[PDB]
Amino acid sequence: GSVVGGLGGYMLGSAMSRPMIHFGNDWEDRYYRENMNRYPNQVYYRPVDQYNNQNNFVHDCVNITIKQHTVTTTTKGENFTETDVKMMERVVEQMCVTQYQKESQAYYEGRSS
Repeated sequence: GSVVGGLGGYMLGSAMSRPMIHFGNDWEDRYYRENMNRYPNQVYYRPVDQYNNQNNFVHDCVNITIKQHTVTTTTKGENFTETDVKMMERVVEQMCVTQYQKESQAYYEGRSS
């Protein structure tokens, strides 16, 4: 007995490896490589055939992907900070953006949506 807050049938594409991110700080990439096993390897979005812009798509994808992890286990004792939210964001954004550039094509051969 635990319903969801009411997602509208967002779906999940693929799992892909760690994107080639470059922080220029040892402590930053060192936080990433540790928490490499904390963060998701996957991203959640509505279908490309119901979109018309990427900047909206990124915002919603980052929202929902983080939401479905943060505001899921926070209630079990998982509190994080901007450092964590920015680390996961940099991963979730880089995933979901590159994923949209891939998955749109696999969705869309003509649509013009």
